[PDB]
Amino acid sequence: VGSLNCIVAVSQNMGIGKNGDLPWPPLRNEFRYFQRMTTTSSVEGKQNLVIMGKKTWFSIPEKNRPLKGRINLVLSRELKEPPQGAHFLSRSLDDALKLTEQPELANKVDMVWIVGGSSVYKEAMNHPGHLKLFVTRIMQDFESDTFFPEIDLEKYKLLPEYPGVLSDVQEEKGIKYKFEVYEKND
Ligand SMILES: NC(=O)C1=CN([C@@H]2O[C@H](COP(=O)(O)OP(=O)(O)OC[C@H]3O[C@@H](n4cnc5c(N)ncnc54)[C@H](OP(=O)(O)O)[C@@H]3O)[C@@H](O)[C@H]2O)C=CC1
Ligand SMILES: CCc1nc(N)nc(N)c1C#CCc1cc(OC)cc(-c2ccncc2)c1
Repeated sequence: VGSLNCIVAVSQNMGIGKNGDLPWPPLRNEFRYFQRMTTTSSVEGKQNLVIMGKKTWFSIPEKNRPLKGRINLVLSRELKEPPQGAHFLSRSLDDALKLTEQPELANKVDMVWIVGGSSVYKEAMNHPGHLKLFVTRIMQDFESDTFFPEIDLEKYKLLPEYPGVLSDVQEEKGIKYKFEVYEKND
């Protein structure tokens, strides 16, 4: 088990979701960025683990579940078994991380990526240890019903650059955004 990372795309009004969908129209390269960041393992024979909440899970198009090339884990207290397509389910982020140490996952998992939503993000951000936040700042306001918790700038440092990540402004569909990487080690 390697790094603990969160990854999120967030609007200017701190929005991340709207009606079980993204607040903004599809941004192809933001998507490609998400896919390549979450899928790419730094170790041969190992896959990355994606941890998501139930709503995030069901917001993903059925034909794209589970997230290809990655081990999918769903967080929920109501579900009695992993949803169709998933094989792992945990009552909390802490339980999931503890699960990553058991033999069934211990030697198969490289990086751990939290991919939403709000309360998963919260729990992760407040979790102790080396944590990295990959935050796409979408430089525009969008109507949202789900929100990204504010980053404690007394715990986190904003990195000026991160390896493999471009720090310049991106633009698709008339929408400008930027890749940021925050870090804490406690
Ligand atoms: N822009 C972005 O980077 C992303 C956007 N989104 C968007 O956000 C919306 C979904 O996010 P959101 O509304 O926050 O929903 P979530 O994905 O967080 O799902 C909420 C449910 O997940 C379970 N859950 C969540 N957090 C925890 C936790 N910490 N411990 C245990 N269980 C937990 C609970 O289920 P239960 O009731 O069973 O206990 C809860 O009811 C979608 O519209 C999606 O498109 C999502 C991720 C990323
Ligand atoms: C690309 C956004 C995104 N960007 C970033 N920087 N971090 C994130 N955590 C997410 C996210 C998310 C959650 C999410 C929502 C979603 O709504 C239809 C679709 C997918 C998805 C669809 C098809 N293949 C894979 C994933 C994923």
